[PDB]
Amino acid sequence: GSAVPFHGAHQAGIATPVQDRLHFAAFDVTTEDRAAFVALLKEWTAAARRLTAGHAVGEGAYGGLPEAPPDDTGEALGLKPSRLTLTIGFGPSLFTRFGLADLRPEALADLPKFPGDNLDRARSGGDLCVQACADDPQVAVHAIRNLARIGFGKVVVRWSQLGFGKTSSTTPDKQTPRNLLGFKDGTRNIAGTEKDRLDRFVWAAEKDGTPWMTGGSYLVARRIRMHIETWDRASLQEQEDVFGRDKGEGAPVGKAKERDEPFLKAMKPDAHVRLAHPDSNGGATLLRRGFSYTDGTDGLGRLDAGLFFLAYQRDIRTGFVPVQRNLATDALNEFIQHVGSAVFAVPPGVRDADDWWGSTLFG
Amino acid sequence: SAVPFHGAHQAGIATPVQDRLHFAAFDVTTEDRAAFVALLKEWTAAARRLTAGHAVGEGAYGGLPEAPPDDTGEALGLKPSRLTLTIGFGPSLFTRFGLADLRPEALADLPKFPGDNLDRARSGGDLCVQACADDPQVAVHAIRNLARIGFGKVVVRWSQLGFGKTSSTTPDKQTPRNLLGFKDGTRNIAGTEKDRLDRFVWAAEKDGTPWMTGGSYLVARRIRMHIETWDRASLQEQEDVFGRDKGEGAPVGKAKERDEPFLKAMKPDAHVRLAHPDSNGGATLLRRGFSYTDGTDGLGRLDAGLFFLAYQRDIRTGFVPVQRNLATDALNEFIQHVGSAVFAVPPGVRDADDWWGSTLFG
Ligand code: HEM
Ligand code: HEM
Repeated sequence: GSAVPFHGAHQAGIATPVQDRLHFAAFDVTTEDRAAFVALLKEWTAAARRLTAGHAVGEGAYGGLPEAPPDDTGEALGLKPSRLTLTIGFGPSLFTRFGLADLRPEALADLPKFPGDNLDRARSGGDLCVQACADDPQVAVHAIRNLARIGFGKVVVRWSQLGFGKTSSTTPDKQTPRNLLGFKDGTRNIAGTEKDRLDRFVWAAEKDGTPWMTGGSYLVARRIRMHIETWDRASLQEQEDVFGRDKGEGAPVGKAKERDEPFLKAMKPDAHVRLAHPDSNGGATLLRRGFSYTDGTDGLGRLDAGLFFLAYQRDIRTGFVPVQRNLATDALNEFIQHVGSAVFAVPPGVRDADDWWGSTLFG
Repeated sequence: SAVPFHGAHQAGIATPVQDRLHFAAFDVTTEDRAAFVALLKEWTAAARRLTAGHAVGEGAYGGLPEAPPDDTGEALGLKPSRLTLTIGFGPSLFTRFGLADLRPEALADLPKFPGDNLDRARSGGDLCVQACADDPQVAVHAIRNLARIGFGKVVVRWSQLGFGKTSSTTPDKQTPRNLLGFKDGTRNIAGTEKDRLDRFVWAAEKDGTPWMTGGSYLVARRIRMHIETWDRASLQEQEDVFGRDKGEGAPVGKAKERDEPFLKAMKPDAHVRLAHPDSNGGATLLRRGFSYTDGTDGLGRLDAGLFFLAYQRDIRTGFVPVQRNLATDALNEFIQHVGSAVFAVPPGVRDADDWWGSTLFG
């Protein structure tokens, strides 16, 4: 239930070990006052420092003036930090505001349209995002609820997503979690200890073209519905052939152990792993950081479930875009549908107690 | 680690409250009584496996390559996680299989309550399965696999994910808070309270329905919270709504959470004053609910609330009087009941040969 340090060269919640739970919110900005938006960023940063240490925001959750609404809504009283991280990103639509147009990063690329997509516009996009991850869902929900509340009048929640369980790993020494298709997801990712690979594939560098984003990263989010009925009547072999790994151990086809290296020519040519692997994509590599979701039933007698896919990369054009384009013939396509999308530029870290989210962008 | 599946009573009622919930209501599609009994047996066999952390059937892998796996595999590598699976039978079930005359009188339909705004699509159901565990993926895997075993005979009508505390980092003794920020569960019925369970929770044979002896009756209410309105209320306003203070959760005028309330010190329409047994002719409930958050609604606001569950020996003498007494509750400003269902939760699976519903079906 320990704390993850909030300050750094980088924002936490990226290279950080992946926590069990997610509460992801996309916000739209409803103020045209740049000073008022800067004030909100600083208030949010102050709140995030309290939240990530397990403390109540502002003057607390009780013991103020009886006639005042409490500054903190109280539902995380008595809980631990629970490895809460709070990661902010700026969507491309933000840059149309506050005189920011010339500061939109080129690496913050709008995605192309992909075959098969049915994107819900209402649950897509956003001027900004906050990714809350924690081992306790109440802790994550408290954090989002309180940031939204602080932002009342200046931002609104466009759309949100709860992730009930992780489907990703930045810690290859630890058990790889399974997605709702029953396969381990995150075996060949990027570990938080692999500083060279993080610098190569995840962190923006000044020389890339956008100084304010040095030490930041770029995020793609995709809400991916799973066709659970269709998958569950597939044979074991068909399932394994879809991925290129066996189900129980998660080893590449033909191999004994999960972490043995793929031999891609032994996989079907439309196997997900074969198509996704960096060696199939000119070296393109991602830090995947997604979670499973369920959002009731579909009105047709079935559970509604999926995977909320999150990828961090140094440049959207060299990371998600080439990989996803290469999945055009993926065997997995028969079992999924992308139904939500958004991109964000995730700024560098909050250096110390005097810094604030977005300071390098806004000055 | 694991909670025994077998007993005089189903687990998941009196047994310790786990951190997470996946509750599903099912509608029955078969008209064939024998086919439904066969499903109850297959479900019981699966539940035995699930509650011990094992995959259903022949497993999640290693079978014949050309066969779909019996278990969908998303709980491989996880723990039993104190999973309990509790089945219940809705009033609508009894219109099937010739059962009309074995519907319990204690399984009463709820009246319309003031301020109800019930979504019929997220209300009712022929059956329910309450999956409670500390790991939400364990719960969801159970429901998903039961639904898959059932497909052809039952469908999922509605489902609800929920959460309480996270017990790895939160003391078990500690009362959880709801999303209004108040402690919720201080004055309840405990699993240790064997006599209170017999008085207020378990159906007795003498009550009129022999098949239900050792069972209980369940009321589910999906209760939306008006978070943004609540969060604009003053601290005094919030405490006045409940009759307890927010930080300690002590009754007004008292020092400690567990100090017994003086009801007359609370406002007349305070929640605790209206809900207390002394205000309801002694009517007492076993509350077993969970918070939810589904998302954002369409207007920027938080789709959050309380999935309220109450167990009782008779709906007519438990939930109905208490909820009736909340007609004037100060809390009503901040909540709305948007879903509802009732179930008759049969007695326990006695041993390895028994099956869910055996006392009803014979
Ligand atoms: C519901 C959707 C998806 C499911 C169920 C899924 C499942 C999996 C599984 C089971 C693995 C193998 C274990 C591992 O992580 O190494 C894997 C690998 C991977 N996936 Fe996905 N995936 C999905 C979507 C995507 C998307 C949208 C992308 C990128 C656009 C992606 C990129 C990758 C990458 C890069 C690998 C590692 C390949 C390698 O280097 O060995 N996945 N996926
Ligand atoms: C969102 C809806 C609700 C919230 C936020 C809420 C909150 C609470 C809180 C904070 C308490 C005090 C602590 C405790 O003893 O548990 C309480 C007590 C109680 N509530 Fe509620 N509750 C809600 C709905 C209901 C409903 C629908 C009923 C029953 C029909 C109910 C029955 C009770 C009872 C019987 C008590 C204990 C009273 C006593 O014996 O002292 N509640 N509730």
